Amino acid sequence: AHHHHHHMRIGHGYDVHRFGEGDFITLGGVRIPHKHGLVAHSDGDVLLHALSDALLGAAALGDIGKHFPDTDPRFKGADSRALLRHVVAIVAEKGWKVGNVDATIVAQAPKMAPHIETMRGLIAEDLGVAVDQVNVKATTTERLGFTGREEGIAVHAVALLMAR
Amino acid sequence: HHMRIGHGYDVHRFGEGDFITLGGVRIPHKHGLVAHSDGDVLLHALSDALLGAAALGDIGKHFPDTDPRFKGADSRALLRHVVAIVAEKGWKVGNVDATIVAQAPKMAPHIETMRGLIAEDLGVAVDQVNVKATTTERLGFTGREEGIAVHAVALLMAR
Amino acid sequence: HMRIGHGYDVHRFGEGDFITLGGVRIPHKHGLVAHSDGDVLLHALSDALLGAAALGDIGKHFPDTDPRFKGADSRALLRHVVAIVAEKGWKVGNVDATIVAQAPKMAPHIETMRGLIAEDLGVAVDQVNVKATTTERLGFTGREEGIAVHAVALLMAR
Ligand SMILES: Nc1ccn([C@@H]2O[C@H](COP(=O)(O)O)[C@@H](O)[C@H]2O)c(=O)n1
Ligand SMILES: Nc1ccn([C@@H]2O[C@H](COP(=O)(O)O)[C@@H](O)[C@H]2O)c(=O)n1
Ligand SMILES: Nc1ccn([C@@H]2O[C@H](COP(=O)(O)O)[C@@H](O)[C@H]2O)c(=O)n1
Ligand SMILES: [Mg+2]
Ligand SMILES: [Mg+2]
Ligand SMILES: [Mg+2]
Repeated sequence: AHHHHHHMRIGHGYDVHRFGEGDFITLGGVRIPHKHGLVAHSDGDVLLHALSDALLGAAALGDIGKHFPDTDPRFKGADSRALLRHVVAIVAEKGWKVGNVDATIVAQAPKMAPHIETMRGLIAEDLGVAVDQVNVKATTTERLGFTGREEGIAVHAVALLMAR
Repeated sequence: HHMRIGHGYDVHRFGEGDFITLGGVRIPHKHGLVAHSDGDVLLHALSDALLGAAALGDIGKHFPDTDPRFKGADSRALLRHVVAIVAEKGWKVGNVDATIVAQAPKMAPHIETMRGLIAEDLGVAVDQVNVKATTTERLGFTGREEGIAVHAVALLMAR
Repeated sequence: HMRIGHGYDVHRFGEGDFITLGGVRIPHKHGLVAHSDGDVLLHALSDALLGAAALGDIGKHFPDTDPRFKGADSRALLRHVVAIVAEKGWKVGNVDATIVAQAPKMAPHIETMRGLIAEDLGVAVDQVNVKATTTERLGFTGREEGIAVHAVALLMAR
């Protein structure tokens, strides 16, 4: 008796990748044509990485690197949707499911708007939730800072977890 | 008892003008803020935190800068609309917390005024609203006084 | 009932041979410039707690104009924040923080930070998350001009 119930947890992820050569970027599982790619060991999906770290952070499980180190061949080159699904499983094992997530793509270019709803659908599938539990938005910094100078893209993500 | 989290981040550049508007307060200043609306970075970030928590997108979806009807819009009115459509979806405000990231002007004399206006627009008590301000120690675009940034977070509760 | 808060703090590097983060002394080619001991991480956590509780920010409670707090241990400042948040009726549910720094390497120090933070917050270690990341040499953190921290907190009614 007298156990904890209906507990909730907050997490926040902030990720950055710099532009490099390529013909597209990948955000939220969606390939977006662009004259640069993002520099990364795999697909450079800044949005899914930030969401992953928000989930792990809420669960006090560290960050992606703690669970998928580069020394581990299993996850070498892994698709970031597959990584996110593995994060969801780890967090579930610890007793937590997703209540909702909200994320902000900080990018001067390309435009994110036409891709947002597709991202929401894929993220919701990977998180095991309804689309109404997932929000993605975007903003520029009005040509200020490293995102404004088109040097890279940043994402802020927050997550609220609920006890399973 | 269900709840939702949201986060908003907004930036506006300085431009010509004699005041800025933050949290509904007009602060005399050497520059204004450039924006389609009145440029209230703080109310924009709060609006996006609320829309984000309710999975309703962002303020640019609801009040596009391609629509001249929203030119110079009072961001308090935009925020009140956000509160209304969040309520329609079944949520009210639990609490909000925001950080103004600005090298200048000093926000301190205006914080409590901002809290009262924000609480009124959100339909909550002043104790459910926190506003704070910080500098970046003259680093980065806010430190060079190129613009102002705001981070806001919101927790929604079931109506 | 629960409450959300967020803190963001930045300090610039200055001449020195260590920094203090999460209560831990980390050797470095520079120090951090600050009125206090410069612990960006504890400052951001303090502001997330105060923000959630609608108690303002840490400068309201420990003004930089007061010489008595010059060089102050940011853990002691945090312990006071925890006490006044409790007096208002709130305790910590969990916190999550991100150190944004190109250097020094934070990884060897994180578990030590979590232990000190959890003690100061009056919670278990499994209620405290700290992670570190770079901006891939972009921006003022990428140019090694300073360190930033983002922290979020969820408070629970006492
Ligand atoms: N890279 C970006 C940046 C912003 N946007 C969208 O543009 C609108 C206005 O953004 P700004 O306020 O940054 O101009 C928002 O609705 C935002 O989601 C976008 O679709 N792609
Ligand atoms: N633009 C700003 C920036 C900070 N401040 C206040 O100054 C104090 C210290 O902030 P800094 O250490 O960032 O200078 C804080 O309490 C903050 O509320 C302000 O009143 N206006
Ligand atoms: N200042 C820093 C930045 C990152 N890190 C470590 O580097 C890992 C990967 O971070 P980046 O992707 O930012 O390089 C983190 O999970 C953390 O263990 C660190 O230990 N100190
Ligand atoms: Mg990444
Ligand atoms: Mg705006
Ligand atoms: Mg500080």
